[PDB]
Amino acid sequence: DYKDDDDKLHSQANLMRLKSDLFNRSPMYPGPTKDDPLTVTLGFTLQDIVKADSSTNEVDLVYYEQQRWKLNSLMWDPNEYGNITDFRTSAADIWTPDITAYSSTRPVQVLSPQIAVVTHDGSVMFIPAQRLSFMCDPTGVDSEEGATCAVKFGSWVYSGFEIDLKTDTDQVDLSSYYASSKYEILSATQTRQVQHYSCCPEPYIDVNLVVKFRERR
Amino acid sequence: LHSQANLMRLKSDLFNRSPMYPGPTKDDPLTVTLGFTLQDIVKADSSTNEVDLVYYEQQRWKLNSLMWDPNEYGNITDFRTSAADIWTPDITAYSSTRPVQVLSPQIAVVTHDGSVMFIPAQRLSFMCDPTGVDSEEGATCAVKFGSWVYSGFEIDLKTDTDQVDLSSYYASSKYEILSATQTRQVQHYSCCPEPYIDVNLVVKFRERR
Amino acid sequence: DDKLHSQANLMRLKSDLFNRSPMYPGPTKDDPLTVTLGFTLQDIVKADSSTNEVDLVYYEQQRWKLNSLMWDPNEYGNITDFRTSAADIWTPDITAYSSTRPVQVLSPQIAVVTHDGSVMFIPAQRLSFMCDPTGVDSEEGATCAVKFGSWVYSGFEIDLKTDTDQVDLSSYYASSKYEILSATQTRQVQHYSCCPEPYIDVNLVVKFRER
Amino acid sequence: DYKDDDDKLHSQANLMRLKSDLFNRSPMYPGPTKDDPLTVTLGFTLQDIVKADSSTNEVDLVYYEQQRWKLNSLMWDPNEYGNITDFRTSAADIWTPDITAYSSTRPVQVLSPQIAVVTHDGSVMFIPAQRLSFMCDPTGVDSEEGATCAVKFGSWVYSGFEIDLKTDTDQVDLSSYYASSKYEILSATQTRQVQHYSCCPEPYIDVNLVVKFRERR
Amino acid sequence: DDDDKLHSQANLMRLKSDLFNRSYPGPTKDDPLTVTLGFTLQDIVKADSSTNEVDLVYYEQQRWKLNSLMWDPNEYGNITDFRTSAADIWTPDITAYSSTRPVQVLSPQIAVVTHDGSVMFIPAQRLSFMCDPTGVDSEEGATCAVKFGSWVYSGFEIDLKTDTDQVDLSSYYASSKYEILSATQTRQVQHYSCCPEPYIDVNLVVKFRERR
Ligand SMILES: CC1=NCCC[C@]12CCCCC21OCCO1
Ligand SMILES: CC1=NCCC[C@]12CCCCC21OCCO1
Ligand SMILES: CC1=NCCC[C@]12CCCCC21OCCO1
Ligand SMILES: CC1=NCCC[C@]12CCCCC21OCCO1
Ligand SMILES: CC1=NCCC[C@]12CCCCC21OCCO1
Repeated sequence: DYKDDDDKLHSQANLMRLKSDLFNRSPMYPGPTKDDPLTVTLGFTLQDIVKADSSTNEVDLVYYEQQRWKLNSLMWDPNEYGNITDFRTSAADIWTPDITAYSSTRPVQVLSPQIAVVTHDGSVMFIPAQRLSFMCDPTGVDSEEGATCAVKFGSWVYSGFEIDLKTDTDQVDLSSYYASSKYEILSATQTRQVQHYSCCPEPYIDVNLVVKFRERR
Repeated sequence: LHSQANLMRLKSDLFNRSPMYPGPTKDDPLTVTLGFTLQDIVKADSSTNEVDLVYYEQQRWKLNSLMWDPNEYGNITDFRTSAADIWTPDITAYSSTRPVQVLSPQIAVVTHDGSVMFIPAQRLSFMCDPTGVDSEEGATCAVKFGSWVYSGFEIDLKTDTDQVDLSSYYASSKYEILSATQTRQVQHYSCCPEPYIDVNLVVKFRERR
Repeated sequence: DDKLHSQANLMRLKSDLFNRSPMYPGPTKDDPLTVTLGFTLQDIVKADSSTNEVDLVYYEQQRWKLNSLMWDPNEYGNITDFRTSAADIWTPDITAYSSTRPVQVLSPQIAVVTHDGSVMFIPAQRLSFMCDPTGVDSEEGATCAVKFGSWVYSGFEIDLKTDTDQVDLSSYYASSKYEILSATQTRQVQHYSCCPEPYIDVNLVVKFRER
Repeated sequence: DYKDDDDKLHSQANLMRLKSDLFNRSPMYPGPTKDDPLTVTLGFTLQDIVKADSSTNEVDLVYYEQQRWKLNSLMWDPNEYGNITDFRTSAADIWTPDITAYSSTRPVQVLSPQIAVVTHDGSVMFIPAQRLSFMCDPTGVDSEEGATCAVKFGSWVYSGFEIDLKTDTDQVDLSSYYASSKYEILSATQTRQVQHYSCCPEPYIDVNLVVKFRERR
Repeated sequence: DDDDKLHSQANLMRLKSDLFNRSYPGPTKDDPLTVTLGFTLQDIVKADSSTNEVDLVYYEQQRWKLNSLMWDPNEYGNITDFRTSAADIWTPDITAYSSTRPVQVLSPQIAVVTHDGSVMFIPAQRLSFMCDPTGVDSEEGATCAVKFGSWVYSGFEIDLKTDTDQVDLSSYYASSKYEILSATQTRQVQHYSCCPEPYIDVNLVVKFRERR
């Protein structure tokens, strides 16, 4: 009837009003600073090792990367907006961290829509699915001990004074690993590292993804 | 000329004169009907366990904000529009290995009751072991489709049939289809209280001899 | 004077047509449109018998005619036509029905508009499509076919036509790996069980063999 | 010097003013007409034959194409703009000619920034570097006389009544040709042609690039 | 605590607005610019002797300085630098002179601006370029070279320099198929027949062989 449709129009109007208040009526978040640093939580879900090229020492992974962070500027009171407690939004409408693989050999291919979820406490969750080619020698992959490769993920432009990274666990989520992959996973870890480079006095933070794998027999 | 003016006026009223639809919510949910028409298994790569399908995916949904009265617009009952002018659902394959390649123009049909129909043709690479494809029983592969970001409380999926449409399947494909089904599934994940919905596409196929 | 005036007249004409008139929203059942299609086949680049895909290079002449693009040349310094970005105008959504890869566009997206309202648009394309090349290494060669038509409009909104059923082969690459034995382009009226309206396509049929 | 700093500020202000006068304050050039035709000068500099594929009869060239033309609407008096005699601008800010290879088999890949130089007399110079795949039978490439291939370049949509082409020379510039290419160049010419096609009563102009090449020994 | 954070954000938003929304057409003969280049070579991924193309992965440090990007930190809560989209600022059109494919960009297009007006931009890239790998399976290895410079500006508008002639090899992939015997980056001044003005490039010269 009318009243059901009216409720739906009101819920839409509340959401449109909330997004307008947050985005159109506030300068966009200029990113973290030394005085206002930000912690980004990263977690990997490895779906498949698609290919290991021993002629070029490149390996191709398919995974999704959970990214979470929290901004005061994205907070609201649900009671002021019809009890809206979260919403979906284009990743282009918000600031997102510039988390980059440090040893890719090809631009990352994006396999999922660029949409994030924002919650009323200001927390953002963004889960890009990706295919990554990275530097990896697959020697030993046809052996019982398998091959080991590693790739670091972190901000390309922010030091540890502006962006800290963490993981919720050092165990990579392997529960959705493709059971009929050409490669089986012996272990996969994701470990926060504090790095010093000779160029720079400031510390840099990365998450090191280490995968040990071999040919499935 | 009046029919053109009426259509231009209708599109202007819907699009230019209404704040853009922010997507479905718990309070304003949406059902998307999905159906597959499989045209070709182009390639089955046993060196990487990837298979490439060509298909078109019929997507239908309905928005109150896209409704109009035909009598107010010269008895226009529907129109074609760029898919960029409207909200579209983020239906995603859960086990692709490459970005989907779009093979058809990004245009939808909107009807006066607010229903939208959008039929993207696609080439998809997905995770699939083709072992057995050179046998009578063939190989079986599966891939799930659903929203990447919305739970079942915002977007429900359904199919009109569990039979994949094979009436357009390429007769000289390298592979013949033994069966193809499309089935709604309700899943829970430990992170989350809400249900998640997918459609599971299951294809059994073998080398054409 | 004259060259400055011809420029000024053209700028004025384009402004009058584009900036000062609501844009054509496409055809409808009440206001249907004829689109003429013709193919010029330049090259069969590749025939892959491991996947049954063939790659063609061709250009597709598309013609249609709109009242809203008409003008009187006498009101615009005897300008009888002009070139314009295909993004400035409506263009038909003509699609191959059995491609296996996105079409690669090889020419600039520019159309010619004439004072009688006729539009001509000639996109050059590389297309991979479903094709079994069995027989290509024989005297009789192989035969493949691909249908082209609107993706979203029925025969009640867009009627598709050809000026001839002969594909233009006068630009076919003489040192191609493949020679063309015949190439035809034929209008077809199709009924599908989903739908009461007729659908129109042009069926491109190419018979070819190794040179 | 403070005067030196002031001059620099003024030169910047003058250039911004000039670009604003030309671009923001004038209807954009709608292209040539039968009454107001345009001559484009083309020259090719061939850098490399990268690949000659005899399984598909496609050859891949890397070259840059100098394009020059002149518009009355891009003229200014240097004395009105602090003696600015030219400027660099994004090729997206100006009209550029639709010069197209007639027998490419793949979209051209652009290897250089899309920036042109405009001079006060209204002349424009634009030098896109490109990788082109085109139709070419490389039979004979492993012989003393080598293989010969040809590709025509011209407007896709304008006849010779609206766009004329010319070359300053019929010799392709070979002074940048890669000395350790897989292929050596025996000759490379660029020749203006006036062509009649049965479709069309107006004549069409192209520049025919003819390259004779063989495997380097 | 929260107020300080809001103020630091407001100061940065204000600084970016002052610099960008409330004010560079590129260098000119009257207002020339020096760009410093340095290369960090990460991997020789592939050396194709059938086409004489080699593929490198590296990052290229670019540095330059503009008066129009200067500010006083004391007027903006002691902000001494900030990160910004490379689309918000002018960037130099530094181009490889002998690429055979469009460069693939491997890093986000974000730069760091410092209060003295200096900009640092470090694009990571995969480049295919013209290179004969003959001798790569020998002790002396192969040598290839590629020049980088502006595509549209002469030495009257853009000068280049390097901070060192040694390419940074400290990030070179230890299990690459190729080992680096040497890698240098050298400024060159060129005169061409077409043109009276000088042209500047940085010549990257790499000697490499199969890891054995
Ligand atoms: C994090 C980062 N981004 C920009 C360039 C590469 C890198 C990481 C590798 C070493 C140098 C580096 O530069 C500055 C600090 O660290
Ligand atoms: C749709 C989706 N979104 C982001 C994470 C991955 C995935 C898809 C694979 C299974 C878990 C999942 O999450 C919740 C629902 O389904
Ligand atoms: C033109 C078209 N539209 C979108 C779906 C696919 C197709 C073409 C293949 C057969 C069915 C079809 O649908 C209805 C009419 O024709
Ligand atoms: C330049 C051009 N434009 C569009 C189609 C192809 C071509 C070139 C090959 C012959 C015909 C042609 O058309 C008109 C005259 O020239
Ligand atoms: C820098 C540059 N720009 C565009 C064309 C190619 C090149 C570089 C190779 C020699 C000629 C050249 O032009 C002028 C001087 O330098």
